[PDB]
Amino acid sequence: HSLKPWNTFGIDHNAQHIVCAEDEQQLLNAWQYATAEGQPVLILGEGSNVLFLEDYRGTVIINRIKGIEIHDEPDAWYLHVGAGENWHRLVKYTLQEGMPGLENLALIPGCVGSSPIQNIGAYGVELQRVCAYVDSVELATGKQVRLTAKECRFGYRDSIFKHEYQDRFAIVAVGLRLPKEWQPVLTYGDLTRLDPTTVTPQQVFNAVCHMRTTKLPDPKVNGNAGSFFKNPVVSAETAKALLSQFPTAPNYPQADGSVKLAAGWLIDQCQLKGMQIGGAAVHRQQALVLINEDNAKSEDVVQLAHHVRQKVGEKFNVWLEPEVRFIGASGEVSAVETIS
Ligand SMILES: Cc1cc2nc3c(=O)[nH]c(=O)nc-3n(C[C@H](O)[C@H](O)[C@H](O)COP(=O)(O)OP(=O)(O)OC[C@H]3O[C@@H](n4cnc5c(N)ncnc54)[C@H](O)[C@@H]3O)c2cc1C
Ligand SMILES: CCC(O[C@H]1[C@H](O)[C@@H](CO)O[C@H](OP(=O)(O)OP(=O)(O)OC[C@H]2O[C@@H](n3ccc(=O)[nH]c3=O)[C@H](O)[C@@H]2O)[C@@H]1NC(C)=O)C(=O)O
Repeated sequence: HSLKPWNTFGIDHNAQHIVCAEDEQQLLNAWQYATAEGQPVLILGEGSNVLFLEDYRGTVIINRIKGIEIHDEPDAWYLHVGAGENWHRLVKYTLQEGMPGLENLALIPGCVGSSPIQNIGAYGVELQRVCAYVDSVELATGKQVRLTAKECRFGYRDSIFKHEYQDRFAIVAVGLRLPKEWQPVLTYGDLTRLDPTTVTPQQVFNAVCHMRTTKLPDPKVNGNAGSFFKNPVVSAETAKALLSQFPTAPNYPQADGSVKLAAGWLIDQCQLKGMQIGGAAVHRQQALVLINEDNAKSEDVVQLAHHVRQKVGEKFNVWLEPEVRFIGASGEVSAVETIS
C-alpha cells in the first residue's frame, strides 16, 4: 500500500500495512499486531515532517485519535486535545471560542500529538510556551504515561520524543495551557508593526498567515515538509567572521555568546533558489524549503539536499542539519548521513 497520501511531500513509496487508529486501544492493537509479526511500526499524524527514503518493511499507523476537552481554572483555560487533531483547525477553534494564545503558530500543518515532538515554532512562539503536559501510551507495555512540559525537555526543534521516548511511546493527547489574561507576542518580523493594546488575536493570526502565505509553498500544490534544514547555531567568532564579509546576514544571538544564523539566507546566498534535481526543487520564495515540483522521487530530494548542504558548507563553512525526519525501510535513519 501507497504512502503518498500520508506524507505532505507527495513521495510515493510503499508500506506493508497502513492503518488509521481512531482511538488509543486501536493504535495499541495495530502496534502489537505488526511487532508480533516482526514488523517495525511508524506512527504518523499528517506526515508533514517525514521523508520516506525507501519502501517501508512494516506498519504505518495514522494517529487519528480526536476530541477536545476544556478545563477551567481562574488563571487559564486548559485543553486536553486528542493526538489526531489537526493543529491549524485547533488554532482556529480556540480563537473562535475566545481562548487566544495559539495564533502565532497558525497554519503550521500536522496533528496536535506531533507538535511536542519537534517543539513547533513560528513567529516568536514555540509550543513549550503553552504546553502543560503530554500524554502517551507505552506501546511496548500498554503503560499510560504523562510528562510535564519540563520533563518534555523542549529545545529548538527538539524534545525528549526525538530521543529517550521516540519509538517506545505513542502520544495520544496534549495538554495546553492558555492564560485568560491574553498577551500578544509581537516580537517577530512584521508583527513589530502591530501595537500591543489595539491588536486583537485575530489580527495577529492574519498577520502571521499573510507572512506564511507569501513565502511558503502549499503541499496541495507542491509537496514539501517545510523548512528542510534547522537554522545553524555557530560560535561567537565564526558568526563575527561570516558577518565581517557578509554584514547583512540575519543572525539571532544567544545570551551565551553563540549566534544562530538563517539557513534559508545562506542557501539564497549561494544562488540556489529555483535549483532542481529531478522532480525536487529549492523553493523560490523561501530557499530553506525543498519542494516536490514534478513527480519527485525520494532520491532527488536527498541529492538536492546534499547539493544545497555542500554549497553552503563550501561558501560559509556552515554545515546544515535537516529538520525533516528521514524514514528508511526499517525505521528512521540519520538524515545528515544520508545527505553527506
Ligand atoms: C508547509 C509546511 C509548513 C510548516 N511550518 C512549520 C512551522 O512553522 N514550524 C514548525 O515547527 N514546523 C513546521 N512544519 C513542520 C511540521 O508541520 C511539524 O514537524 C509537525 O509537528 C509535524 O506534524 P505531523 O503530524 O505532520 O508529523 P509526522 O510527519 O506525521 O510525524 C513526525 C514524526 O513524529 C512521529 N510522530 C508523529 N505522530 C506521533 C505520535 N502520535 N506518537 C509518536 N510519534 C509520533 C513520527 O513517527 C515522525 O518521526 C511545516 C511543514 C509544512 C509542510
Ligand atoms: C515551514 C516553516 C518552518 O519553520 C519556520 C518558521 O515559520 C519561521 C518563522 O518563525 O522561522 C523559520 O524559518 P526562517 O528562519 O527561514 O524564517 P524566516 O523569517 O523566513 O527567514 C529568516 C531569515 O532568513 C532570510 N531568508 C530566508 C529564506 C531565503 O530564501 N532568503 C532569506 O534571506 C529572511 O529574510 C530572514 O531575515 C522556521 N524554521 C526553523 C528551522 O527554525 C518549518 O519548520 O517547517
